[PDB]
Amino acid sequence: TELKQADQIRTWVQSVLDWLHISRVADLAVYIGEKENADLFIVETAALVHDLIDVKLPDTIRLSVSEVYNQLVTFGIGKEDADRVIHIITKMSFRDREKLEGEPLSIEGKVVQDADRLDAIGAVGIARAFMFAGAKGHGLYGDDQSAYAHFFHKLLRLIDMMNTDTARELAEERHEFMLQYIRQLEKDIPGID
Amino acid sequence: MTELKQADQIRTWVQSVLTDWLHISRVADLAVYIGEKENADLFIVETAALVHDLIDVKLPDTIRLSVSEVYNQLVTFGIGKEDADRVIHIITKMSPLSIEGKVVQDADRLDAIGAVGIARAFMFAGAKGHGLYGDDQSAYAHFFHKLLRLIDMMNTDTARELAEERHEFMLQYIRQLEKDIPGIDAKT
Ligand code: NI
Ligand code: NI
Repeated sequence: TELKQADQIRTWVQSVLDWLHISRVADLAVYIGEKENADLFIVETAALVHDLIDVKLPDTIRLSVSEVYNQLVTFGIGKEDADRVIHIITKMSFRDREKLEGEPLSIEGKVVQDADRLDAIGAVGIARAFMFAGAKGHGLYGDDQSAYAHFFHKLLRLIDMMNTDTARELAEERHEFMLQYIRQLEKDIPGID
Repeated sequence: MTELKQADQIRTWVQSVLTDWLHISRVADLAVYIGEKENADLFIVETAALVHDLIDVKLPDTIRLSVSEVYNQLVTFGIGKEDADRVIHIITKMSPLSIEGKVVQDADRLDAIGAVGIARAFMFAGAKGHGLYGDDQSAYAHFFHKLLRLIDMMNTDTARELAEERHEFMLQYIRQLEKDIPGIDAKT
């Protein structure tokens, strides 16, 4: 029954969307949730739908909290599960959540937040940061909105904001690679700093 | 030196026209470096390096210049007609090739590989609505179709030696992505 529901939710979210990012985060959250003894169905479902309500979305695609909730109930998902998924997605998406350092999140929420931050670092994070700059018309370097300045202002600090022990061990290799990339960039572009 | 003043004059004009500049500035410095090693005419190398994008179809119509427009400005700035002709001949061929043009092309290709080349490919993908991976238009495909071939297309020995270390770092980056995104190669 749970393999059917997860498939229904995966289809529904794919048709709406970006998908590649969310699919990747869903898979990484289930891996961490396994090592962290989290409820795995909760972890996967919330990872698949947490972006659906995000404010950084146009009004044409952005669903409300009630709309997502009712869709889960219509898919057949139980009351305890629905509520817990809603708790995760609301606690991740209020303004300046970062002030509370993922402390109000349950173990399931923590795991979903960690996968999200892991997707923003290493080789994949480097890629996403530069795509974003290209999409928003920002520069490579030499500027406070540039992708280069985003490394020092945000991306290199993320390793110290992980919630779970497994996420912290997974971050070490990714963070190390960013430094090697920055190093290579600094000799590819003499005077970048 | 008259060469120094003339080059400064060109730099200020190009930077003024493009309001990207940062890319063209790197490529000019790298071209001068390669040219010095290869015994090419450095003034021609630097000047061709600075103006060749101005006529490239990439640039928007609100900024892009014709060949004669580039020619007229060079002559107005005091560059001789013999030098102006050589530069024009280089930048039209690029858009076979002389020693000076081979050096400039090599510098262009080098800015497309290594760390800076990884950055530039992903920026372009975001700009045109392309994905990270998944189809023939994505940044990942662009590595395998184009950017990893560039080291076989270097004209000079100097550039080739410089390409070695950049190409290898790029291969380490692909390796890192394959590790962090299991199944990246077959993903739709
Ligand atoms: Ni996200
Ligand atoms: Ni160029």
